[PDB]
Amino acid sequence: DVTNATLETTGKELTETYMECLNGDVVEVSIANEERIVSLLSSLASANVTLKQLIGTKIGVAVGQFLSDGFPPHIVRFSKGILDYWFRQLPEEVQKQLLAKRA
Repeated sequence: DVTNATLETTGKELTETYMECLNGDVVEVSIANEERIVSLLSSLASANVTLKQLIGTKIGVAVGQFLSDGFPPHIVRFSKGILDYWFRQLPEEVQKQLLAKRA
């Protein structure tokens, strides 16, 4: 049972770290940021986030940020896996468009 506060705190730090790896068009992920992204995502991968938390905290959008090609493949997969679990109660057609690797 994850809290709204923890989900919100994790969300901003993920978005802040995303902004640091965006140089405009180039994605540049340092070793330290790479480990921070995996650490933040890992902290959410076991969280049974409810649907009300998904919309309220926007944690799905924060994790969705890292579905972009510029980011490392294993991190893109990790983010897709976490969102796939959180969206597990939606039809496959809906999930496919939520999990689409973006640009």
